[PDB]
Amino acid sequence: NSIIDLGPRVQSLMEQLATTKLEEGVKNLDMGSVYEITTVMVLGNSILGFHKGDLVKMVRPSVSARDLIGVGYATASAAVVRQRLIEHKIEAGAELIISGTAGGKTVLTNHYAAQMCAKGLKVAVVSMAEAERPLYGSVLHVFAALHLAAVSDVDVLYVDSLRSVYNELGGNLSRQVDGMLTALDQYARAVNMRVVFTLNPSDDENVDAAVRSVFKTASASMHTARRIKSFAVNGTAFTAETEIHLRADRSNSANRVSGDLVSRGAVFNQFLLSGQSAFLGPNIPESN
Amino acid sequence: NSIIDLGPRVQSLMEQLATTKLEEGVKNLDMGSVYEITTVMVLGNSILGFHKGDLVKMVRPSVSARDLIGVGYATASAAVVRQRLIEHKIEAGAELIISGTAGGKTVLTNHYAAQMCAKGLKVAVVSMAEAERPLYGSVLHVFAALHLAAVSDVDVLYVDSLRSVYNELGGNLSRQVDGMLTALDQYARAVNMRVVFTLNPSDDENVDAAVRSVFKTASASMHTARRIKSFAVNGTAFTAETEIHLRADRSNSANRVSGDLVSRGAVFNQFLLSGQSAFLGPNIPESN
Amino acid sequence: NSIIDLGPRVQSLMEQLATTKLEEGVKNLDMGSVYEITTVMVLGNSILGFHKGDLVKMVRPSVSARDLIGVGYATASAAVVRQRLIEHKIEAGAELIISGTAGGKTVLTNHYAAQMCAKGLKVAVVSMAEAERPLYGSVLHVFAALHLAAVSDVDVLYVDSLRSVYNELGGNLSRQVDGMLTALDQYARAVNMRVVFTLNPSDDENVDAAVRSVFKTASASMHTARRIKSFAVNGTAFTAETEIHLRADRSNSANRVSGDLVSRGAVFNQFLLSGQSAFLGPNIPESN
Amino acid sequence: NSIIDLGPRVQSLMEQLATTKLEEGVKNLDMGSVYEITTVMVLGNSILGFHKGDLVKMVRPSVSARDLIGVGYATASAAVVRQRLIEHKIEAGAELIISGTAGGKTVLTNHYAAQMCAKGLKVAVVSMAEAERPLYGSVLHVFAALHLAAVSDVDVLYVDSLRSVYNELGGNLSRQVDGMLTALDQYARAVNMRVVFTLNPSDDENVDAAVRSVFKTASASMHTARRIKSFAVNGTAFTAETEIHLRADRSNSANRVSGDLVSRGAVFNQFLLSGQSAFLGPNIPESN
Amino acid sequence: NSIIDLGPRVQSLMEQLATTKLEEGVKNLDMGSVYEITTVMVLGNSILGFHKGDLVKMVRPSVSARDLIGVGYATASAAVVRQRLIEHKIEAGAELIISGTAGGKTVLTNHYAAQMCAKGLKVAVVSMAEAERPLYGSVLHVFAALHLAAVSDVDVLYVDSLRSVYNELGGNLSRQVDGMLTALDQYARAVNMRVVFTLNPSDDENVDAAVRSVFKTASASMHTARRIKSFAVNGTAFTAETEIHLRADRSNSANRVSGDLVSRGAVFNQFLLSGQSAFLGPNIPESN
Amino acid sequence: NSIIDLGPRVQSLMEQLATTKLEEGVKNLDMGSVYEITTVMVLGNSILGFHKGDLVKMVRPSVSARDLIGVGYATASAAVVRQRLIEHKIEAGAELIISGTAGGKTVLTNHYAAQMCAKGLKVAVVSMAEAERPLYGSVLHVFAALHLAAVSDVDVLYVDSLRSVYNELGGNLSRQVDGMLTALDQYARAVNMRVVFTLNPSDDENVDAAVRSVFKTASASMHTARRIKSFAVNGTAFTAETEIHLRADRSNSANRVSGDLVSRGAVFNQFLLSGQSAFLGPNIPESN
Repeated sequence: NSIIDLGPRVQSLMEQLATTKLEEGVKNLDMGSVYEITTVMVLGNSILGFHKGDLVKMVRPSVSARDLIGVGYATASAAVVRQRLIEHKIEAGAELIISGTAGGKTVLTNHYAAQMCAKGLKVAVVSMAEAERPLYGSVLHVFAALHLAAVSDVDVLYVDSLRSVYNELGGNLSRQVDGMLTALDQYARAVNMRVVFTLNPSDDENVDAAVRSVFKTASASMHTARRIKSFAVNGTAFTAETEIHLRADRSNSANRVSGDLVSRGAVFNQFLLSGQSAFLGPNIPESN
Repeated sequence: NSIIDLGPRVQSLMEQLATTKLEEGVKNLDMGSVYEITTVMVLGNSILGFHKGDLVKMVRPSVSARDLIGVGYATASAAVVRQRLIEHKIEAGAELIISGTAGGKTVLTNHYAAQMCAKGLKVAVVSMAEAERPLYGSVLHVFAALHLAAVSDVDVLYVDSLRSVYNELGGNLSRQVDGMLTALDQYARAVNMRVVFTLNPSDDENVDAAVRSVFKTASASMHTARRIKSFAVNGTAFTAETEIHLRADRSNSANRVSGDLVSRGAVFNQFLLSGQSAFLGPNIPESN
Repeated sequence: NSIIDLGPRVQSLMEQLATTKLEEGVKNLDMGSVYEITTVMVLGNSILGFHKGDLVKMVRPSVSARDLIGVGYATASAAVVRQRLIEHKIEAGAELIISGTAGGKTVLTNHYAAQMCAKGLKVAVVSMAEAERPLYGSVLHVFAALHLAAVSDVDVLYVDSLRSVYNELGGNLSRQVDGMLTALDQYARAVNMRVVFTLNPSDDENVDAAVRSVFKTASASMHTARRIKSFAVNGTAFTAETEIHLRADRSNSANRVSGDLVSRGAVFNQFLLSGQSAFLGPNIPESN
Repeated sequence: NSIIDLGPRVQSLMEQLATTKLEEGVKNLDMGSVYEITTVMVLGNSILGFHKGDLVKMVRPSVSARDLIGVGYATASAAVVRQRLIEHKIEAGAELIISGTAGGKTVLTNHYAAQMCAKGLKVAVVSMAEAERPLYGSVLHVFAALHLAAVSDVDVLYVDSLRSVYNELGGNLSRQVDGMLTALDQYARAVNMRVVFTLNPSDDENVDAAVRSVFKTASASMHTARRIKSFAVNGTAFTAETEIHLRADRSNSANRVSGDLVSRGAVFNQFLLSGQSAFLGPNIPESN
Repeated sequence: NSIIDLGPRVQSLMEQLATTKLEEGVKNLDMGSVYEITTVMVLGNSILGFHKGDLVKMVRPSVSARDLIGVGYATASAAVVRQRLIEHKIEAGAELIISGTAGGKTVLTNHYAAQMCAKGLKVAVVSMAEAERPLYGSVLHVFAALHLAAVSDVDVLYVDSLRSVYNELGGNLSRQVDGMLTALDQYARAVNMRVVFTLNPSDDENVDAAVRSVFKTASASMHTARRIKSFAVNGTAFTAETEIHLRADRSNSANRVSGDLVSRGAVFNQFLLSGQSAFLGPNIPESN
Repeated sequence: NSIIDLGPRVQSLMEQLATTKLEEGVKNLDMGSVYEITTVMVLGNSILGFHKGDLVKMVRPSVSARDLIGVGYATASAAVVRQRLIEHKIEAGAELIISGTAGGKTVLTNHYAAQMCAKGLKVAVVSMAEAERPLYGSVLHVFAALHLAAVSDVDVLYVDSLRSVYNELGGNLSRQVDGMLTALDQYARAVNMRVVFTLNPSDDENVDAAVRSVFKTASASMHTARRIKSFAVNGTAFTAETEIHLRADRSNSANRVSGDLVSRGAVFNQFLLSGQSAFLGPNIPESN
């Protein structure tokens, strides 16, 4: 039992979405058949629906997706059960590991992932919107990874990081940030998955002021809000002081955490050779 | 007799509006046949009309809906009578429960709803634009809920909250806020319903300064304006000092309030499998 | 002899303009046959012409209506005579009743209207852009009301208020405000009607500074400029100190005013049931 | 011999431009046959050409009119001679009568016009962008008046005022103002006409600071720049201290000026009754 | 031997570009056959190519011209030789005569032009973006003049001024200014011409601060950068202190300069009479 | 063995991309057959794919390229080996030579290139976004040069400079800068090439503050980050103090560096003569 990296699976899915008319849909996919989940997300004014491993199709409704459905949700029939989450008494929902100038956001994610993997849980980690990682970390990349994990036999998913999503919703210039964090927790509950998100507002002017106000938001919207107060590396080993919030505890708690340093094109080429290249027409490409 | 939650009914209606050409209309609906009401709202420059349980259709007039009709209204023939509102001497119109840093906006809404339900009134509550709630809380979601309650046997409707509507009209950067609050009260009178709205400008920079100026606006535009001055939780029990305005009293009144803590996908999947996906054409999707 | 309320007549006209292609025009109307007046207004870059009770049609000229015609005017053939205005020696033109923090804008309008009605004049009052009033108060709603009164046997028209028109032209962030106030006075003279407009820049940051600069503008552009300096309610009775300007008096005059408190869907449903719904095509809906 | 008012002639020409496809052109006009002049102006990215009394046609070039031709010019073949300007030794070119808080811009224009009319010159005056005047005063209205006077037997033209043109080019928030003032002087020379323009930046925040910088600009770009320093009315009579610049005098001169107070729909209706109403198509209406 | 003025030749070329579909091209031109040069410039996202006297055609590539080609260049086959530039040892490249509050930009240009004309060089001068001059001075007007001189027997070209080009690239609110100045020098070298440009940031808020930073930019990008430090007129005669930079001299040098005051529609009418007027279609007119 | 300049090869490729419909693609190219690499980049919402010497084709996906793929990557099958990089123990990846007010960015690039060329490596240098250089330096020009070097027998590529790319992503007004620097390093690793980038934020207001924050970013995202602290020229010879970062060294190191001063249209004309000119249609030209 080891941690599965969804990054390449998300990358190759983005390669397939770039080569076809999404209104017609991308059929004969193999995203996962373990759970019968349907992810519905907003891409600007368009809706992009991920059918449970069958298909991914886009719709352009007469009215904006922002008014109609907001951010995005997950629907499942008949049901979704994560037997191992019950076994290990791990509640479904979203967690936010947030750090400022102290850093150690990625280190702690790797620590908690390997720890969860050791306990017998099926752990998945997606790398995005950070240095040395190929995924740009867009809202589409988060929902693609979320769906890929949801429909598959994944119990705990680690999304590192939401840096691009935060910037995309103009978090560096917030209602939109709240709606996103609520939707991500709502999603994790509906899919009955434990999703652990990470964020460092390093693109923001006042990094630490953004950390406290985002942590206060995360505390209300998400199941767990974890703030890295301090972080120090000692060769292989690390140690970090953490502030943790669990809804609905009106009391916050300090939580020390230490351990060892745990470390983590065929589709497009095929298109280029065959002219199958205007599949948008009069509608401008949408972006969330 | 218990409180009915309109949230899922609004959610499934949004699912049907996202899957069809609204110019043609969404027919064979079952919104309600108790009252013969027609809701007419603005979505950008478009008009979205809710026929009384028959149908929901959109029009794209030659001139903007903003100039033509402004926000939105309700028309009814022949008449609308809420016998229980006369019985319990409850005047039709809109109420605004507004709070700042003190909070307790949701708690008081739940308190007043259960209290109204106990008196024998048909109470409906719609959850939106807040943490742990699926509805994003758009203007469309407010008018959808308003119509669903209007055409049904609902005497008192609780809309918690207008946080997204407030942000949508740029209340965080107001004439547009005034027009909305007036239209909502005008609607509640035309439909002969008691609609109780809630707001907390928590996305605003100066929260308490926004509370006083919105409360002053609400006092003129709506039947009742309720400002939560203070709020404290004592285990199960709560207590709050409230400032209340009733038009046209040139005198405001303090009003103490205490009690116990009262607590509150098939359509889209069917579309994804069948290519029925450009139903907008040359006109850009509208948003209010 | 009593005051006629044009509000519902304007509302039902807006209902007819929302349901048809205005390029083709709205025929078989009954706006009024007393005077042969034609109202020509600008809606963005489009021109909306009101024929004298026959018809209302829109044109989309090759060049902007803003360059071509500016705001709006009235043309009449052969002539327009208001016999009662001569009888009571009331000059045709526009008047602006403006107030700040003192208020009493609506009270004085009701006072002057009932007073004019008592003298034997045919008085019409249109309610817009204010609390408890259905009309949103757009530029289209002002010109609709102006034309409806113009073609009918109306001698004095009271437009309360221009709050939305002021905001529409960005008066809260002015050349556009000047052009509007001049056009409204020019209109009232061309139609040979006494139109009394009201304004309170309550949406403006510095309300009283806006009052003095708008009153100075009104003094030059309009026949009468009335500034409510003070206002106090004494049960039924009211009293207000007023500053009045008449062009071209280089001297202003104080004017005390006291008295008693005087108080003031079938078309759309028919459309919804019959698919007659894209009547704009490639041209975006215009807004002034 | 009296002063001719071009205002109504400009108004009725705007009525004809609003009712036809300008790409096809407005033929069988009678603007004037005295001189063989062609006015070429910019309306956004479009070019609107006035043939010498024959015709007015619009072109939509592949590239913007702003890059291609800038503001506007006049071309004439074979030649244009104003015999009376030689007789009375009046140089062709543009003059700018500018005033601030002192006012008396209109009074002096009326004084100089009647004075020029007395000397035997053919004087024309166009009223625009000011109170009690129907013309909105757009760039199109200036060039329409300029052409109508140019092709006719007019020696001196008074354009009161350029207030709207100044606001249109964003003079109240300048290169665009310079280009306009240079083009207007260049035009008057090419047409061999004496055009006297007037301006009061009363819509500007700091009125007097705008007066000095616009007067400094006018001094370089135009033949004569006249700044009204002071102005006072004494019943019928007036007196004003004036600063005058003539290029290329490196010395300015004071110039006292006193005297008496000198004072100054069928086409559209025909269209409304006959559906001749989309004549723009895919190109958005242009505005300068 | 005298100085040739390209202004009218540029003006009549702009008249031909405004009357045809540039995608088809403007054929049978007589721009010059002395040198086989092709000017390629950017007009927004479009590319406007000037073939060497044959033709001027525009292309609308799938991707923006800004990404593809940046500003503009010149290509020549087989070769371009200016025998007189070798004779008089004048290096090919661009020169920038820049002045602030001191002025004398035009005077020095006229002085250096007549001086170059006296030495036996073929001198051309184009007048633009300044008072008493018909050309508006756009980027298109600069490249039109550059090409007309390039293909003709011109050794030294004087472009007075780049005031409009500077404003066009938002120099008054810079990377875009740098790219333009580099492209103009690159052009002059490729065409083997001596082009002398002039600029006065008189539309800028802080004129002299803009002079020093533009002179520092010009020093790196162009062959010669000439800053007019002081300037004084003494009747006919003038004198000016100048700072001069030649790349790559670390050291700047002062350079005194004195002397005498040297002083400097058929196509469109033909179109108006013949309907040949939509030649753009769905693509919006481009502007640089 | 000498340094190859890719500038003209990039220039002639841009000439071919400007003359055809990129949706159809540009076939029969000879970019390089040494390595089987495919470059995939984003141009606004469009994707521009460079097949390994065969072809360059553009796609316009239903959803934005920014959400789908972010910046750009390289895919290669079966494999890419740079035997000389192993021989000389030079790791594949991106390097950033950054300087502020000290300069000497170009001098050091020329020094390191000639040094690498002496060691036996195949060195390529592309000149862009700087004075005396024809390439404007856009994102397209960087990826064009990157691909041309990648598919060819190039071991070390010097891109001088990223000044335009930095401005293009709004670095002078950052998440977008981070994503670009990460993608460029990711690219260099995937292609197994040593790419050395250069930057001087000379268009930025505070040049040196931008240098420290970009160097801190480069330190995390790229293999090597080189900051020029000081630089002085002594005739032929130069000397510079440098701060160098190698990931993942938590210690920075000073590094002195001295040496001698080392110094560095047919396709378009063919198009102009033959009308092959609307190849975009309804989709607006994209720009990154």
